[PDB]
This record gives sequence, structure tokens and C-alpha cells, in this order.
Amino acid sequence: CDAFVGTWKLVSSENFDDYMKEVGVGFATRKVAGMAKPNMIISVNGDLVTIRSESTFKNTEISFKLGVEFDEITADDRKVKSIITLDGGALVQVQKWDGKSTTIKRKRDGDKLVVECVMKGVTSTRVYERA
Amino acid sequence: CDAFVGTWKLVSSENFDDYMKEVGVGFATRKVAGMAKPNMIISVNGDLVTIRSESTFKNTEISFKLGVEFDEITADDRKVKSIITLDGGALVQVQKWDGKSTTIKRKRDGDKLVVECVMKGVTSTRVYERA
Ligand SMILES: CCCCC/C=C\C/C=C\C/C=C\C/C=C\CCCC(=O)O
Ligand SMILES: CCCCC/C=C\C/C=C\C/C=C\C/C=C\CCCC(=O)O
Repeated sequence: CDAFVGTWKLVSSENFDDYMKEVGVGFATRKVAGMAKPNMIISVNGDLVTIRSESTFKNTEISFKLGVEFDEITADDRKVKSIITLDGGALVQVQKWDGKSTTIKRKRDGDKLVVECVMKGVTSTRVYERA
Repeated sequence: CDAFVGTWKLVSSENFDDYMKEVGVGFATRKVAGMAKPNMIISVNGDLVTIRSESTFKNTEISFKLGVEFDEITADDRKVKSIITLDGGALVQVQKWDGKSTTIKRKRDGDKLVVECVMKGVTSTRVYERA
């Protein structure tokens, strides 16, 4: 996934609060999340891919092998089971917890990196540009 | 309540989607509501006060006597029991349904009419100016 490697900064967000509402994020956490303009850093070392999100109030990091299910603690503190595969040139992530699931797709669009999150019909689109 | 009589147009809204989320309004209805820039029309005839909200997709109207509980069907289709009193120069409305309650205060601030809605700690502020 060489096309994803680098540091990206958030430029626009659409329906993110609605997505968080659907996932079940609390009011306070939703407000902090909506204020943050995180930087996403993606790197690859051998077969391990690392996706790091940095913001003044919270940094997250996940290192994984494409196709192998792993444990992830989300920014909003959910303990989920995640699997990320490379399909059609996009990184497709599925998070599962308490009988629920949500999909997060990270793809390239022109010179931008687009992240699309879907939870029960509600779709959020976040656009990132290179830092 | 002569200070309230007239036609008012929405100028600003703050935390309205969060308030609707707390009240339990569905995604589609929340999106339509957030797009509407309603006009509020208040009139008094004898001891009956009428508050009418007009928008391209939905008009609502309630006529009541201050201090007497009445039935109201909200824009989002809730069947509630409402009571409106005049306190400190403000119209204070309490809606009750299914063991829940929310407060809606309509007050004058300068030349503006401010509507504040509170549901379990979440507060929304909508400002109106004369049309
Ligand atoms: C990525 C989170 C940005 C905000 C961080 C601060 C607080 C987080 C609080 C709640 C976040 C809830 C869900 C976010 C999880 C995945 C979305 C990643 C979207 C992106 O990649 O943009
Ligand atoms: C007043 C509603 C404006 C939007 C109308 C269109 C659709 C309504 C759908 C859902 C509305 C849900 C709750 C609104 C009820 C009271 C808030 C009045 C606020 C104001 O006086 O602004």
C-alpha cells in the first residue's frame, strides 16, 4: 500500500457527528472529536502496516498484517476485533464488537486520501490531503 | 405576552442536531429539520396564545391558555402533554411523554427572540429576528 504512505491532514468532514451518534459515542467525546483536526500517518515495515492518528487530545495507533484479525481499542474506548484487507486499491477495515459492526474504507482519490465510515446506513466522509 | 407577538425568522442555530438526537429523532427527520429555516408566528386572542412554525416541509401550530396542560403533536410526530407558563418575562414550555420531559424556553434578548431547548443536559439555542 505505497500509495497510502505518508502524513495526511484533515481538510473536510461530512456527517461525522451522525456517524459517531450511530456508533454510540457520548456527547462530550463527540464534541472533542469534532473539534480535533487529526493528522493521519501511515507507514509500512515488512508485512506490518501502521496507521497512526494524532490530535492534541488523543493519539491512536494500530499495526496489523493485512488479512489477520486483531484487537483494537478505538479512540472512543471501544474494544473491537478488526480486520483490514486490500481490495480494489483500497484499505477496507471492518470492526466488530458486541454483535455490531462498522466498515471504514480508506482510499485514494486524485491527490487526496478519503476515509468513508458506514454504520447502519449512516455514512461519513472525511477528506485528507498530504501534510 | 405582547413582546412575543409577530413573525420571526431563524437566524442562527446551535447544537440543534444534538438536541434532536437526545430527544430521539430519526436520521432522516433530523436532516430535514436541520435544512429548514422556519418562520415562527406568535399571536394572542383573548387568553389563547398561538405559536405557529412554518417551513416548506412541515407547519406546526399550537393554541393554548397559559397554565393549562394540553395535547400537542410535535413536528417529529411525538404525542406529548405540554404546559406553558409566563415566568420572568419568558414563555416556559415543558413537554412530557413516555416518562420523559424536555423544556423549551422562548425569551426576548434585545431585539431578538431566543428559543432554548434542553433535554438531559443537552442544550440547543436558536435565535430569531423579526421578519
Ligand atoms: C480519527 C478520530 C479523530 C478525532 C480524535 C479525537 C477523539 C476521538 C473520539 C471519538 C472517535 C470515534 C470514532 C472514530 C473512529 C474511527 C474514525 C476515523 C476517521 C478518521 O480517520 O478521520
Ligand atoms: C421548529 C422545527 C423546525 C424544523 C421543522 C421541520 C421538521 C421538524 C422535525 C423535527 C423537529 C424536532 C423537534 C423540534 C421541536 C421543537 C423545537 C422548536 C425549536 C424552534 O422553535 O426552532
